[PDB]
Amino acid sequence: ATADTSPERLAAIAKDALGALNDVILKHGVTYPEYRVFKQWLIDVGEGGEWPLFLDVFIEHSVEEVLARSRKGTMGSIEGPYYIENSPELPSKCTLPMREEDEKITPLVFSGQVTDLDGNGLAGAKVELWHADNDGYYSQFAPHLPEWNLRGTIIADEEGRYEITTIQPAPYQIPTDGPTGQFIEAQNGHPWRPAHLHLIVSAPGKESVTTQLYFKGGEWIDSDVASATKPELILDPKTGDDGKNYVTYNFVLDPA
Amino acid sequence: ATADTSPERLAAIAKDALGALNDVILKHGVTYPEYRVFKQWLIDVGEGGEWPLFLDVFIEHSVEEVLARSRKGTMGSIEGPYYIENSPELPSKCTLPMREEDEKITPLVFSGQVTDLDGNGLAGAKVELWHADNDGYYSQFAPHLPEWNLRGTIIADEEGRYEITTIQPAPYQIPTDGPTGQFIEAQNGHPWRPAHLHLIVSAPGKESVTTQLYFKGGEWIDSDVASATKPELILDPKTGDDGKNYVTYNFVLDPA
Ligand SMILES: Oc1cc(Cl)cc(Cl)c1O
Ligand SMILES: Oc1cc(Cl)cc(Cl)c1O
Ligand SMILES: [Fe+3]
Ligand SMILES: [Fe+3]
Repeated sequence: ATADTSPERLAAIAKDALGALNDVILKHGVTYPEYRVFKQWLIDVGEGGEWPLFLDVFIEHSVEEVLARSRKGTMGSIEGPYYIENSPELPSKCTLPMREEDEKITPLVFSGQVTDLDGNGLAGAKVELWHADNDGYYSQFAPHLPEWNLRGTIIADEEGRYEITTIQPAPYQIPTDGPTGQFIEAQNGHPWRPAHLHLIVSAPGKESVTTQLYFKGGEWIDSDVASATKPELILDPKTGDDGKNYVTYNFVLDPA
Repeated sequence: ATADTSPERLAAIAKDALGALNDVILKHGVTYPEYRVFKQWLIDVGEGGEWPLFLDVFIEHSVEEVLARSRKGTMGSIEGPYYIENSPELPSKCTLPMREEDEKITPLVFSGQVTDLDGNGLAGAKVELWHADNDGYYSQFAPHLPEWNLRGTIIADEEGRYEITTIQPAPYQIPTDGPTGQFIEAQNGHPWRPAHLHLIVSAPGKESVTTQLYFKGGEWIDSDVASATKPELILDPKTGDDGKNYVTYNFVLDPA
C-alpha cells in the first residue's frame, strides 16, 4: 500500500492524532499501570493478527464518511476485513455457491438494477457479494468452508439487473478471547454486528461502491459495534408463498 | 501487566480516544489509500517490535505528566524502553562498568545527595543509572557490549550521597529504517534525542522517581523527539584540571 500524502499533511495529521491521544491521557489521568496494560495490548493486537479487525471495526467508518462526501450514488459503508478479490463469476440470475447445509436456511432472493445517476441502467455491471453463513462464518476465514462459499461476482445483464438467491446471514460476533474482544469485554460492550451483506458494485466508466445491507428488525441493528449501519441500507424483505424472502435493491453508481 | 481500571473508566477513555482519532480523520479528510498505509504501518510497528519505542517516544511523556501532579520531589521524566532491573550494585563512590574504549571518553563525575522533602539525607538509598555509550548504544540492546556496560545500582552511604564516575552519553538516534523512523522521515522530522542519563532513585519508605538528566548546550536539547526534556533536568558540568567534567545533582524523594 502507498499513498501520495506530503510530509506536511502527514506532520499535521500526526500532530493532531498524537496531541489528541496525549490530551486524553491528561484528561483521564491515565496511570503507569494503565499505560503498561495499553502497551501490552497493542503488542497482543499485532501478535494475534487483529490490526485489520480492530481498525475496520473502530476506525474505518470515519474513512467511509470522508469518502461519502464526494459521492451522490447509493450510500457506501465499510469494506470490513473479509473481502476477497476475483470471486467466481455467476450469471445475472444465479444462486451463490453454498453447501447443502446452507441450503436448509430460508432462501433470500435479492433483485435489482445497477443504474447511473440520472437513472439509466448499465451493461457489464458487476455485483461482488460476500457474506457470512448461518453459523456466522466467512469462507477463507473458516477452514471447513469451500473457499467461495456465499461469495460471487454477479454479471448484471444488458439492462443492469440481477437476481441473486442466497441466504440471510447470521449476525457476526468478534471473538471474545482476542485482544479486540478483550478490549470490548473490559468496557462492558457488545461484540456484535447485525446480519449484513457486503457488496462491491462496479460498471464500465464508473466509480465502484463498497457497501453493506442490513435487515429490518434484525438484532444489533441499533448497536453495531462497527458504527457502520445506515438507515438507507436496511432491507425489508417480504416473504413469498414458496416461503422465500424477497427483496429488491437498486445500486446507483457515480462516474469515475 | 494488570491495572484496576473499571469497565466505566475504560469505556470513557476508549470513547474519547477513538472519538478523537475519528475526529482527526474527518478533519483532515483521510483517504482510503492513506488508511491502507496506516493499517500496514501499525502491522509493521508490531512486526518490528517497536511498540515500546513508539509509545515511549510519542505517548509516555503525557503519562509522566499525569504522575508529576502528585509529586513534590525532583522532576521525573519518562523511563523510555531500555531500562533493565537488578543492575549490579556498586559503592557510594564508584565508576560504572565500562570497556577500555569507553575509558577514552572524557570522564563525567556525578555527585550528589539523596534527601527527603524537608532536606534530610537518606540511608540505604539506591541510584539506578543507565545510559548509552559514545556510539549511542545501550548494553542488552547491542550484542557487542558487556551486559551491564554503563549500568549500575549505586548504594548511597549513610548520609544519602554518591560519587559516580562515568562518561557523557552521545545523543540517541531512532533507527531510520524501522517503522518509527519511517514515520518520522515521512513527515520531515528529526529522529534524535539529546544526550541523557536515565536514573531511578529509591530509598526505604520512599516513592521512587524515574527521571532523565540532560547537558546544557548539547544538541537536540531544544527538540527532543520524545518531548521528555525539562529545564530543571539540564546539567551544567564544570571541567576540572584533570580535564574531567564535574556535576553535582541532588535527588529529593516523596514518601511512599
Ligand atoms: O464481518 C465483519 C467482521 C468484523 Cl470484525 C468487522 C466488520 Cl465491519 C465485518 O463486516
Ligand atoms: O534511549 C531512548 C530511546 C528511545 Cl527510542 C526513546 C527514549 Cl525516551 C529513550 O530514552
Ligand atoms: Fe462482515
Ligand atoms: Fe535513553
